[PDB]
Amino acid sequence: GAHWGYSGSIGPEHWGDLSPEYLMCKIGKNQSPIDINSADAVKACLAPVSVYYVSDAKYVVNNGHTIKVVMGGRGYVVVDGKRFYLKQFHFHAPSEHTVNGKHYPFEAHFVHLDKNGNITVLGVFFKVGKENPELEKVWRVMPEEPGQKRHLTARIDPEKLLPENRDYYRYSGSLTTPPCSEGVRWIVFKEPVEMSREQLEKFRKVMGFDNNRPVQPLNARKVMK
Amino acid sequence: GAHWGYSGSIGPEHWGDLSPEYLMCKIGKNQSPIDINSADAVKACLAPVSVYYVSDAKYVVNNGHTIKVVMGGRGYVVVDGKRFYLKQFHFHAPSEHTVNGKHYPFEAHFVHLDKNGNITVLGVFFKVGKENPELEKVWRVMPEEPGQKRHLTARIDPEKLLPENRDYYRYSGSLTTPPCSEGVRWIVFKEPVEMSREQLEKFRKVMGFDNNRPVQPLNARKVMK
Amino acid sequence: GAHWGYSGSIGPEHWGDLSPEYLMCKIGKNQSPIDINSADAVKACLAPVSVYYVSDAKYVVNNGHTIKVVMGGRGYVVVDGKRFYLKQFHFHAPSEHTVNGKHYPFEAHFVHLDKNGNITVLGVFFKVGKENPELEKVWRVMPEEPGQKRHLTARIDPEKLLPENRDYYRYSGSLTTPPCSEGVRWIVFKEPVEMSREQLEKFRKVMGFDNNRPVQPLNARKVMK
Amino acid sequence: GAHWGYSGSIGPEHWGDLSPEYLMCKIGKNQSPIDINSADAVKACLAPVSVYYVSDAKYVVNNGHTIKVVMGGRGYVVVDGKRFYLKQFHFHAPSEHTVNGKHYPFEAHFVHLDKNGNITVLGVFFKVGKENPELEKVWRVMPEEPGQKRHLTARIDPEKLLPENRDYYRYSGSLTTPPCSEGVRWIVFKEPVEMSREQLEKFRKVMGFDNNRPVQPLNARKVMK
Ligand SMILES: CC(=O)Nc1nnc(S(N)(=O)=O)s1
Ligand SMILES: CC(=O)Nc1nnc(S(N)(=O)=O)s1
Ligand SMILES: CC(=O)Nc1nnc(S(N)(=O)=O)s1
Ligand SMILES: CC(=O)Nc1nnc(S(N)(=O)=O)s1
Ligand SMILES: [Cl-]
Ligand SMILES: [Cl-]
Ligand SMILES: [Cl-]
Ligand SMILES: [Cl-]
Ligand SMILES: [Cl-]
Ligand SMILES: [Cl-]
Ligand SMILES: [Cl-]
Ligand SMILES: [Cl-]
Ligand SMILES: [Zn+2]
Ligand SMILES: [Zn+2]
Ligand SMILES: [Zn+2]
Ligand SMILES: [Zn+2]
Repeated sequence: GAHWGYSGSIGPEHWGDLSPEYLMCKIGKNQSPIDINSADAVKACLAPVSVYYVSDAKYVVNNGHTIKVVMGGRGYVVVDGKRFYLKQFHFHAPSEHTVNGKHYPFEAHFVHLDKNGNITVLGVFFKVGKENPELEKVWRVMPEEPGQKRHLTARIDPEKLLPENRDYYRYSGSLTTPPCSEGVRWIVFKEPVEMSREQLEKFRKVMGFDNNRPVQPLNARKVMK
Repeated sequence: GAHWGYSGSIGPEHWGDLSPEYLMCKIGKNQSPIDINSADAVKACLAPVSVYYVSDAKYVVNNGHTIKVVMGGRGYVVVDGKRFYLKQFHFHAPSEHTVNGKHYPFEAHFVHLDKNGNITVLGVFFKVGKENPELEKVWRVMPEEPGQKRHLTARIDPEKLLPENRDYYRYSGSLTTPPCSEGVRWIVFKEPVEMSREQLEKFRKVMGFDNNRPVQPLNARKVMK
Repeated sequence: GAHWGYSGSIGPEHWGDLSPEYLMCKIGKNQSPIDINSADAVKACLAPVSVYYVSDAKYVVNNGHTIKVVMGGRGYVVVDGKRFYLKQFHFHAPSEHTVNGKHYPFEAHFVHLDKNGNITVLGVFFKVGKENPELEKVWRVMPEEPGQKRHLTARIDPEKLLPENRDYYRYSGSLTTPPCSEGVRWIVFKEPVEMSREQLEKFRKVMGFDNNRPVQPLNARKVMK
Repeated sequence: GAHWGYSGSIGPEHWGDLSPEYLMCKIGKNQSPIDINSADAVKACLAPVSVYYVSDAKYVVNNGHTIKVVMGGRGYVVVDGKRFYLKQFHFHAPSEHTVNGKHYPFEAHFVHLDKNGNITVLGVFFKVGKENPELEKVWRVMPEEPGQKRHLTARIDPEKLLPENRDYYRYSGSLTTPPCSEGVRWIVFKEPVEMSREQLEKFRKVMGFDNNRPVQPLNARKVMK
């Protein structure tokens, strides 16, 4: 795939024109992220998303578009009665999803694959408040330059990054970076978690730019709540 | 666009290869029709779909892939608080959608567009029982050869083709013929209506072939019920 | 308690005056049975009612107000996460509950107690159709006179009397015979099962009178569906 | 009816013994208030409760068991498609209802009657925060002694006491003071509003005692959410 970014000639509005591989950015009708209007969402009998994570975080990488924690892939969540294995988690500032037209300052994405390669992403909003103890373990060894990897000696428990309340919005969408492939299950937790002002500012300093894709039209979709 | 059909080298498994315009048949992850597994569908607080149809049928046409009644476009349904205007209705045998893995013998589609060109299709299943009086009005003047159009001798009341019970399944999908464009709202009524064996046989005889696209994978979607 | 019946001076409209013990018949605001208006019922995320019955039917008794099959009490259903043990099942003609103002010709009640004596009744509607094979085992030895008991040599499987579809209406109500105690959980299956005309007529012949309490006002209650 | 209170020999555990008129306190199985366990509540397709209140407050009264604002009865809410007219509102500290086993410091009740005398009570929880401007209008003229009534100097807009978010819990229950009559519709708003510590302390000082009835067992009921 061709080089892409968050501004200039290779920014989100141009992604669909950068490569034939990125065509869904241009033609897709089921794209992510979205604004979640809570009144427009349909109240629904959604199943609990059960979490069976393990502490198998291997390293943290700065890949030039996010900070990503890479996992061994043994932990999983249960969605639609199937195991989706946690491969990695990573971060955006400001939030990619909005709620009633408003951003949160930060959003984490936990990226899972089932045995057939189907993708489920769990989304967690963060607000500025108390220092997040689990996040601090990652932040302490944040790779400051693109291309850098840092081994984790501290034991990261990814379950501790999720909100205590597990209510969520669900919809069918896409990856938020090229090639923006569709057929992705989105589980967006309603309750935000806290990070310190200092934690937010370090991420923003290291990144050096905002890394959220603009919200995309719902089209025929409904969000369930 | 390129010629297509329901069998052989131009059949549904090949549509995505017949024309670059038909790419979504090949790469789409939100395609129609689908199997509706009722246990897998999510019980949800779905709004009533209000129907405000008018008797403005213009003609009936045999277009080589279905029998279609063309409307004036003044009647409408309300979905997501918006007016979707009835442009035409047409027929498939056997059914395109299945329920718990089983076909109905016949399925009608009512095709609507809102003021911005967004598409909603209402689907009505038919089972063999008593002769359908409203269907008979169209069947009496059925154009027997592809390319033929006939004037309607009786007044068509399209709402009389809908089931009395208005409970429905809803999902986001596509058109079921090339180019199989996505972003289509599907409203599939749960209760079937009746047609006579003779009515079904006249349709199958005039058509000369099955005209249902095979069901497509749900992928990330849920059906609401 | 005082003598009561289904007609005359001791009939349902007088039950509240027959004994101080029967006061809830007169003053209760949460009485059973009720008319279930399906449009007025609230669509709700009701849990499956899991059935763990055993074949421990002991005898059938004609107690002068119904025909009742008495169980050993080992089988149970799960409601609100608790085990409610099946103590007995018995019958009414015509139905006690109505649906949209209409009776079924027959209704069975499966009466359960949890470990603290809380009552749950499962209601099954019957319509006239094919002979019911499981019911026939009981009907073959139906005690014809009040006061008579008949031992069951045939092995009754009460699960086979429930509908195959397990969707239900739920509401909070009362026993339908004096003392009409409240705090009773009602689970009324939506789908009826069949019995033969002959089976219905034998029950009605043996009883000699209709044994349904008139429907009672919903008052502050909602039915969930 | 017999004299009753919130403590000692005339307290809530004894109400059912103080008068034959108070029998439901003792024998009722659908009593209020209750603990609302949010996980045990059933997610349901509840209709919005529309509010059409008017500024028709007549006076405020200290009646020896609460502070009550008496209304003209022209304002109303719509529940089950019917108009329930606002007759009065009053206050309890600590809260009568609990949520997940915890009290709020304060609870308001808006008491409504339909044209046939059926009762609906709307409940609003308060937490300590900023001074409540609408509450202050009443608090400024609070009658300090039982039996005293005061005219209202400012115009009372009762809708301004309701939370902005109108999501609610619903159940069927009773009045929370003798005779504790059943058949009462309860609408308990999920979102609390704020009052100052000083506002709460003035209420507790004037009252001289806690005025909440203990929570009552749910028995057969479910709470909808
Ligand atoms: C390799 C990989 O994981 N790609 C992703 N692209 N976007 C993602 S997101 N922001 O939708 O979670 S994950
Ligand atoms: C011109 C037009 O309406 N095209 C359609 N193609 N498929 C349709 S369907 N079967 O999805 O309703 S409508
Ligand atoms: C002893 C016993 O079971 N009493 C009952 N009275 N009414 C019942 S019913 N019709 O409500 O199931 S059960
Ligand atoms: C006269 C009158 O309204 N009596 C009430 N008793 N309890 C009520 S409450 N706390 O249930 O709202 S209202
Ligand atoms: Cl990523
Ligand atoms: Cl480390
Ligand atoms: Cl068509
Ligand atoms: Cl019409
Ligand atoms: Cl009985
Ligand atoms: Cl036998
Ligand atoms: Cl009061
Ligand atoms: Cl007001
Ligand atoms: Zn992401
Ligand atoms: Zn069609
Ligand atoms: Zn019974
Ligand atoms: Zn009160």
